[PDB]
Amino acid sequence: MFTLRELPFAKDSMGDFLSPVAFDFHHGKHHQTYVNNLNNLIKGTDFEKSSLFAILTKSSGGVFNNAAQIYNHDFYWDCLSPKATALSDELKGALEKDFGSLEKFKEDFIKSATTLFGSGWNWAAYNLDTQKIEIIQTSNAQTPVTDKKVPLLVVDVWEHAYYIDHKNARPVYLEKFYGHINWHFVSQCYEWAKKEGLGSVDYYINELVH
Amino acid sequence: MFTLRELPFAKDSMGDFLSPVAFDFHHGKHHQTYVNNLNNLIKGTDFEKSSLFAILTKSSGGVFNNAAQIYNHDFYWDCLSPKATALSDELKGALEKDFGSLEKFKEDFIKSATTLFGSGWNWAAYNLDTQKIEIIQTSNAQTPVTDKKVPLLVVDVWEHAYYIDHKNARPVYLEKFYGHINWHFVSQCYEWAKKEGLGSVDYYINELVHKKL
Ligand SMILES: [Fe+3]
Ligand SMILES: [Fe+3]
Repeated sequence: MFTLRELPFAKDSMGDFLSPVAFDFHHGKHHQTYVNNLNNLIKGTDFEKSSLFAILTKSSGGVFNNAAQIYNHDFYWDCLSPKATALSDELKGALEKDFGSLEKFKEDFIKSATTLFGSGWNWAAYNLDTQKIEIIQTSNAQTPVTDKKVPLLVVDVWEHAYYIDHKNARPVYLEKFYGHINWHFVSQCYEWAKKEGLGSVDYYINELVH
Repeated sequence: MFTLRELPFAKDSMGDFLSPVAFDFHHGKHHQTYVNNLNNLIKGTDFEKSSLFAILTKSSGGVFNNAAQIYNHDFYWDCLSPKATALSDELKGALEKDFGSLEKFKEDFIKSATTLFGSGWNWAAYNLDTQKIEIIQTSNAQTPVTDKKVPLLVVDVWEHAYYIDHKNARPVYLEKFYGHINWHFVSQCYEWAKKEGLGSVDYYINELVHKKL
């Protein structure tokens, strides 16, 4: 049984992007609800004492939906920062190699998050076999982790993530999101994806959050 | 070449269920956008001069997403009424038969609409082979029509359909929706589903909603 993580920044620290109320609802209610739903669903089952990483990579159905949503949001929050941070030279190099330039990566990342139809998530994930960074869009609760890929960056595109401050204007929301990307954290994720592979995710969930 | 349908009621007629602003965005922007997207996507293609029913039942990809979303919303708007209207004796009989009672149908319909995960629609559709009314949930833009079934009632559960007035409280939104069901329209759909089958859908789209001028 898990507990909702603390937001890694103050609710009023990103006024050009999300408002305190947006956070109250997204984190305080939606995220909270996924935590409570998982706890209630695993009670008396094979996962009642399993780690989130365990449940995430092994479960399915509702248990998965909730487990994954808890992970996706936790990851999403860490991808955000009040103030801009710099990219590690390795991440920068990797992005320019796999995308041509940082500007092209942005363009590709945003366009992909713009066209994702219905509820979902838009990721930048490290492929272990290809050793390349891919821009992947997943629907509803899915996450690249179940495809053996390591999340480096993600933006929530479920409408509840931006309707309060932006209504239907997802593009504006995306542009504001990009400006607040916690490159420092994206850099960490990359470095460890290369060193521990999918194991870095395990560590993240268990040693960095839950 | 399509144009956004007129809302079948006043934007301020839906009490605490849907507010005028909610309508400005849902109909005025989301629905409007699917119309504009489809028009732009078919320009210069095989579907350029096709009817919505045609495109809806034959296309796929983005063309389908937009085509279906146009239909789904059109249908959704007609399922709403400033005040709940009456059920035809046939529809009532049919619902009691396939669900036990109206109250049980409500219970089942609402529960199915409540658990549908992610974006989607919650329908009550007539099965032509079984001649039974089924409660079906579809994801994103899908609609029973592609499974040869006739929509009788639907509720939009994409979050944009209720976030403005209800935020995350889909259940409250669903309970309010139910109180505004245009049974008169649901009855029409049923009668014609039995008489013209999937053809009633064709007529609905081409003849009474998107009649070119
Ligand atoms: Fe979310
Ligand atoms: Fe809608």
